Formats: sequence, structure tokens, C-alpha cells
Amino acid sequence: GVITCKAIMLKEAKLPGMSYADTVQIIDIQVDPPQNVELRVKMLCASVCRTDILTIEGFMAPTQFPKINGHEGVGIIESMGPDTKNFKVGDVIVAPTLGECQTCSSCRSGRTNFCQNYGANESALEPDGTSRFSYIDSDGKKKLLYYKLGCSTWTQYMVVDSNYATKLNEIAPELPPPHGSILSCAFATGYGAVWLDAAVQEGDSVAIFGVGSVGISAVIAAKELKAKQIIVVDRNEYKLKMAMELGATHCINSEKLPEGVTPSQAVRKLTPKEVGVDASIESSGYDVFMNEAMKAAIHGKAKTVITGEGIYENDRIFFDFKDFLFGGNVVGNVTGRVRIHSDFPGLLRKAQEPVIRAGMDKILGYDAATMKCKYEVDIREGTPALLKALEEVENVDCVKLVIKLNDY
Amino acid sequence: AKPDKNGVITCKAIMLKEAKLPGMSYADTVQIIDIQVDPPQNVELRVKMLCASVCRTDILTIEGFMAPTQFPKINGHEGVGIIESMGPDTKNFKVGDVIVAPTLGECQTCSSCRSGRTNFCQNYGANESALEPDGTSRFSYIDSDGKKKLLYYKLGCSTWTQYMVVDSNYATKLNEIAPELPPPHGSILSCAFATGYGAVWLDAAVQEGDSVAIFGVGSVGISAVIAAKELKAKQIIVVDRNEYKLKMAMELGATHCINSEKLPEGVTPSQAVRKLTPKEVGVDASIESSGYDVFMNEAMKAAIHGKAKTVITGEGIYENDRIFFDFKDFLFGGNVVGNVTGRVRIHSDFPGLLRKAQEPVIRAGMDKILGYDAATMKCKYEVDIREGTPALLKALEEVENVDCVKLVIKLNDY
Ligand SMILES: NC(=O)c1ccc[n+]([C@@H]2O[C@H](COP(=O)([O-])OP(=O)(O)OC[C@H]3O[C@@H](n4cnc5c(N)ncnc54)[C@H](O)[C@@H]3O)[C@@H](O)[C@H]2O)c1
Ligand SMILES: NC(=O)c1ccc[n+]([C@@H]2O[C@H](COP(=O)([O-])OP(=O)(O)OC[C@H]3O[C@@H](n4cnc5c(N)ncnc54)[C@H](O)[C@@H]3O)[C@@H](O)[C@H]2O)c1
Ligand SMILES: [Mg+2]
Ligand SMILES: [Mg+2]
Ligand SMILES: [Zn+2]
Ligand SMILES: [Zn+2]
Ligand SMILES: [Zn+2]
Ligand SMILES: [Zn+2]
Repeated sequence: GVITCKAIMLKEAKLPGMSYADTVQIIDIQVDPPQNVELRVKMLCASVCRTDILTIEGFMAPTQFPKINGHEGVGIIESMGPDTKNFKVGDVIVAPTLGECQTCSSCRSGRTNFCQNYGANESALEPDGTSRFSYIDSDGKKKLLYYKLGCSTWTQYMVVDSNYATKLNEIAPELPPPHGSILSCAFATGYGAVWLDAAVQEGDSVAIFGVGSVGISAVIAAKELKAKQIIVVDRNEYKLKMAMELGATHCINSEKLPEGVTPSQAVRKLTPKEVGVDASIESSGYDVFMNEAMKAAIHGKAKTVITGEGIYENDRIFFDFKDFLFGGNVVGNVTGRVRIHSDFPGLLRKAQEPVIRAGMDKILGYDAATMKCKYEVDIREGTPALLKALEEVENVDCVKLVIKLNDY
Repeated sequence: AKPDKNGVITCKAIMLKEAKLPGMSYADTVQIIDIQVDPPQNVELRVKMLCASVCRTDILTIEGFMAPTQFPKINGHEGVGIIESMGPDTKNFKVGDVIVAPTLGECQTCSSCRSGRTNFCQNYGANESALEPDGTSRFSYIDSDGKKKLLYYKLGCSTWTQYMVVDSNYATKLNEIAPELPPPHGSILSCAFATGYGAVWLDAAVQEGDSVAIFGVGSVGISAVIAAKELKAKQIIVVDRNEYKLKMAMELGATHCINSEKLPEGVTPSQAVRKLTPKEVGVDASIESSGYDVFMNEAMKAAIHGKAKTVITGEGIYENDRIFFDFKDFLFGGNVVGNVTGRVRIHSDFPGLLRKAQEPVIRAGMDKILGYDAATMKCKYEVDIREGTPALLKALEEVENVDCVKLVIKLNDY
């Protein structure tokens, strides 16, 4: 029942000064059959979240190497543990970081996805300390591989606890793989941050700090929800122009501001009476933008939704104290607050509307005739092609790199 | 006091000459002096103050908090008084009304007011200039050289004065709902009590059966305990290093107490709080009322991820004017808000709070915070502006006494 397949292994953290070649390799791994309520999933593609690059740099993994990378991806159920309910072999699933038990006081509040019973699997292991992944090293020893959290997506086959899975095939049978892959993290996060957490209403103003794939998904949501004003802030003019094309109304290049004008000052100057924005979204990973987004919000009334991640000194972020006391309102957000049972089905339906699909196509640079994305690499084409693709994640026009894992 | 023929009142006020920086004394910067108080203009109230009461933010103001250029000033934002006169444009107030005038007004028409969920009014926000909008001040003094000099406010007014002037858009009346309320209770309703009570009642929206953590049980945190008890919280966990105020908190409804200076080896305040909750899930509502930057982060971490709100009331003079949060715990369900005056809106919420303050258990708790003696109308720690600068300097040092919860500054006969 053991599958042998290709996976992207991280040997150790890539610390500053080290290369991708030093730590990243495509290898053959062994994937054990699923136990209990687990799904073993034939992956179609992964797509590269900035958090995947932070993971390569050791984020949230002080001991959890070697590992198979990745949390953003989509695939098809190949087999299931004997206790599984509510899934079938052949279902198309995504498996984000947080499940939804629907019975804990967090689920029952109706206002959060931080489920007390199906929270983030920070151990990067099965609950017994084992892993469904292993490999045979050059010494010929069988060695354990850690997951990312509850699973790894940079692999032709993964195993995940079905309490974290949600299916695509009943609502969206024709959804292309790359779209399913960004729905598993990037698109849910940006869209949800605006729709659910900031709770943007028709006529609200929105500021979005960082228009990578997450920020652009937030623009798409703000436009869909008929925000009066959608302000985008970034150093990347290509991605600012893409945000404007998908509905942003005002753009600010933060690296072209005068030295004495902060990003929050620049945002506030666009709003009437310098009052700030109804909803402030941070989607950059830049600790400075977390404090700027907090400042750009209308004091008291508006919520600042922090989605960014990064490797911060002492794992700490900072806020300017006076501006925080006098009306700051900041929340941490994982996966857009999009609960896998209560919210994700509705987001999946929305994603199929033509303007939403067009925006996802633009994020991906998707060609529906060829099913190819602008920036794509196939796990079957070897380690050198992958290392080059990982470097090209920093290209100005690379919004979302796709890793193809199997035939579609 | 009686105005001169030009309407100017001469009275006592507590002047701050400059910031009391580290190593400086209260004697270096704090003096009771005679000041002139101009007549009110426009929609202003000129108010005969009954008493001020000492908020930790008053002491921060003495240390220069939020006042890089706004010295010399008259201190104080917590206090109560009686309208003596009004500007010609004033609406909805009478001479003789008893008022308090906190930092935020409530226009009722801006998008923040109409949200129903904040007190941060866009039209009547904090007056950080510590001046009138034209750059004048209603306060001046004659210095030792014989020259008339300007005095800054705290924000929109100063309370440490026998007579204050404030824009009536920041005032709310006590005498219709609570005519018998004593002055020091009115004073703590203007800041300390509203802040702790409102942080629990309005901002954290504590429900019957919720668990609550309160970091710092000074007057603000003890007011939070009183609210959490009134709202029938299941669990009220208080954290501090002052054993006297932890014990007062327990007497007024706290269920568990933690001494942050006596924790086991390897245990943070947030861990200590979570250890008292089922499966170490933390609390439904986390209140910070200490001014200790460490406790703002511990309060964030004690809250149930995602579900709970952490309400930050604390103030201080911090390294690089910033505070910090542990990033992984913050991203994975942190929820932190800045709170001024408990989110208690002066028109929409204050009347209800003033009615609650008259209920017997709530009044008993206010009496305990103040150490109030109804027979003498005197508080346990009280100093009178009419009795000289030396007595004031001693009282300011005695703010640090373990059993000083709320120092009252009497300003006028009651
Ligand atoms: N909370 C979650 O569930 C969640 C989900 C998705 C991604 N993330 C995090 O959210 C962030 C956004 O994800 P992404 O994949 O879109 O990342 P990304 O790297 O693709 O895009 C980030 C954008 O922010 C901009 N930015 C970063 N630093 C900047 C600076 N110094 N000046 C100006 N602009 C700056 C970049 O130019 C870029 O356009 C990342 O930090 C990622 O790790 C978190
Ligand atoms: N946001 C507002 O509207 C508002 C209103 C009132 C007060 N404040 C601020 O809120 C805080 C509470 O005000 P207060 O007048 O009750 O203050 P206070 O100083 O009388 O009481 C603070 C309490 O916190 C405890 N604390 C402080 N540092 C500590 C440490 N290192 N370890 C353990 N415990 C510690 C103290 O021992 C004390 O019991 C202050 O910072 C004050 O400046 C703000
Ligand atoms: Mg398992
Ligand atoms: Mg005025
Ligand atoms: Zn991600
Ligand atoms: Zn749950
Ligand atoms: Zn105060
Ligand atoms: Zn208003």
C-alpha cells in the first residue's frame, strides 16, 4: 500500500547567505497508506505562497527538517482510512490549515475560523510522532520526513486528516487545478480578509498593503462587494497596475513616497477629512506595513486585518503606541477567516462568476486552452528547473508560480 | 470664586512647568499657583470643579506623556464640577448642571458614531494640541517677572484647577440622573471607572458565563472586576504584583489571583492565566489596565484565539514610542483594540453607566476603590489644592503607596 513518488524535500533551513541549491531537492519518497480518517491524495498542482518560501527559510520549523514543503495545493482522493466520513475516492479536495468542528466555543461564536479542536498542526507530524512520509537516503537508511503542518502539498501524493479537507467537485466540477490550488490559501486569504474579517460593505473604503496574490484577491473581493474606494500600496509597479486593472481605484508606490510621508499618511490623504479607511488589509509580510495598515484605519470603527508573515527578530512585531491606543483595532488572520464548511462552499461558488474567474486568471496568467500558467514548473522536470523557478518567484511579473505535480 | 468686572476668575491650579524626566523630582515641575481663567466663548462651559482624582495617565502627563511642546500646563483629565457660566452658543446645558467632560465627544452623525460600535467620534476627537482651535488658552498666569504667560490644557481642558473651561460637545450631565452622587464618584466616572467598567461591558462585551482576565488591578482594573461580577462572568482572573490591590479585587468579585512577581520557574503571566482555564484554552475576554508593555502582549496571548478580544487601556512612555506582540500567537488568533474611556459614549452609554453606578453593589465597589467615608465625604487618600504645594508633592509620592488605589484632589467645598 506504500506509494513511491516525487516530492520536494527541504534538507534544513535556508538561512541568509545560503542558496536554494543548498537545501531544496526533488527526491523519491515513500507515502504510507492512510489511517483513521486520513485521505491519501493524488496532487494535481501546488502553487507557491510566500509562506512556502518562508518555510524554506525555516519559518515555524525550528526542528522540523528534513520536510516536504507546501500548504497550497489541490488534488484527488486516491484512498481513505477506514473511519473516514463525508468523502469518496475521486473527490477533488483542498486541505487548509484549520478545520471546523462546529461544536467548540470558537466555532459556535460564528465569528472566527480558529477552531479549538482542529487547529494548526505545528508539530509537522502525525499525533503519535510518526509521519506518513519517509525516504531512503544515500546511506540506504529509511529516514522520516516532516510535513509542512498537517500535510505537504509539494508532492505527487500527500496524506491529510479529513477534518481539514473540503471538496471542490460537487460545486465546481470544471474548476482548473491552479484555481483550486490558490483557493486553498492565497485567494481564500485575500478574499476572506475583505469579505469576512474586515466585513467590507457596499460604500466602504479599503486599503490593501501588498498586492501579491493575497492582496490582489483582496482587491477582487473589495470590487465585488462594491467598496467606494480601493487603495493599494506596494513597491512593485507591475502588481500595482494589475490591482488597478482588477478594480483598485488608487495606487501608491511606497518606495516613491517622500521620506517624511509614511504609507499611512499617504493613504489617509486620499480619504475625506484624512479620516482613513473603513477596512485596512495587510498582505505584505513587511512588519512596517502591519503598523502602517493599523494607522490607516478609521480610529475605532475600522478593523485592520493582518495576513502577512515573515521571519521577525524575537518573533515580534511592533505598533506605534499612541496611534494604537487611540483607535487601533488589529486582528491576526489565517486563510481569510474562511471556515472550510460554513464559508468555503460559498466562496467556491462565487469564484465561478465570470469577473471573479477573470481575476483569478489574471493572478495566475492562466491560458484555458493549454491549462498553463505564466510561471509554472513541473516536479517531473528535475531539480535545476525547480531551483530556477524558485529564484523567479522574485521576478517583478511573477504573481503566482504553479508547481505541476501530475497530469490534469 | 467670583469673576472680576471682565469676567476673569482668579483661582488655584496645579501647574506643570516642564516634563518630569527620569531622575527629576515632583518639586522640580509641580506647583500650585494662582491662575486667571477667561470667560467661556462659543459653546464652552466654565466649570467650578468639585474634585479631580488622580489617574495614572495624570502622572504620565507630569512625565511629559503626549506633551512634547505643551508645557507649561495645568494637569488633569479626571474630575467633576458644576457649570458656573456658558458661552453664548451653548445648547442643552444650564448653569448649575453637574458635568464630567472626557476626552471624546459624540456627534451622533459621523460614520464612527453611526457604526454603534465605537466612541472615537470623527468630529469631537482628542484635543492633542492642548489649546483652543485658534491657538489661545482660557488659562494664563502672571510669572515672577510680571508677564502674562499662556498655560496649555491637558487635552481639551484641565481638571487640576478650581475652574476649568471645556467645549460643551465633550460634556455630559450627572445631576438629572444622579443628583445625590458624591463628587469623588463622579470624578472616577469621568475616566478610571468608565474605562475599566466599559472595557468589560462594551468593548470585550463580556457575557454571563464568560471567563475574564484583567492585567493590572489599579482603579481601572478593579472597575473591570466590578463590571465582570455585575455581568456574572464565571471566572475573573486578576494579575498584578501589588498584593493589597489583588486582595481588593478578590473582595469585589475576582475568582483567581496571580502575582506576576511570584510565578513558578518557566511560567509567563499568559501561561499562568491559561492554566486556570479548561484545556488551557485561555479567556473569553482579556483586559489590560496596567500600562506595562509586557502585560499588553501577555493579555493578547491569554485570550482564546480568534474568539476573544484583548482590550488595551494601558498607557506609558515606551522605548521608541511603540509596543510589541509575539507574532505567531498574534497571527494565529490575536485580536487587540485600543480603548479610551471604556468605549463609553458620553450620550449613548454614559447615562446607563451612571444609572448602574447608583445600584448598591456597584456603589459599594466605587466606595471601596475610593475608600469613601459618607459621613465626612473624605476619601482614604485625599489632598486639597487649598492647602499648599508641599502637601501635594507628598500626596503625589504617596500615589505609589500599596493601598492608594485612587488619590482625590479636592478643589472646592462640596
Ligand atoms: N495569514 C495567512 O493565512 C496567509 C496566507 C497567504 C499568505 N500569507 C502571507 O501573507 C503575505 C502575502 O502573501 P503573498 O503570497 O501574496 O506574498 P508575496 O510575496 O507574493 O506578495 C507580497 C507583496 O507585498 C509587497 N511588499 C513586501 N515587502 C514590501 C516592502 N518592503 N515594501 C513594499 N511592498 C512590499 C511585495 O512587493 C509583494 O507585491 C506574505 O507575507 C505571506 O507569507 C499569509
Ligand atoms: N485608555 C484610557 O482611557 C485610560 C484610562 C485610565 C487609565 N489609563 C491607563 O491605564 C492604566 C491603568 O490606570 P490606573 O490609574 O488604574 O493605573 P495604576 O498605576 O493605578 O494601576 C496599574 C496597576 O498595574 C499594575 N502593574 C503595573 N506595572 C506592573 C508590573 N510591572 N508588574 C505587575 N503589575 C504591574 C500596578 O501594580 C497597578 O496595580 C495606566 O497605564 C493608565 O495610564 C488609560
Ligand atoms: Mg493523521
Ligand atoms: Mg473652545
Ligand atoms: Zn499560504
Ligand atoms: Zn471548533
Ligand atoms: Zn485617565
Ligand atoms: Zn461622531
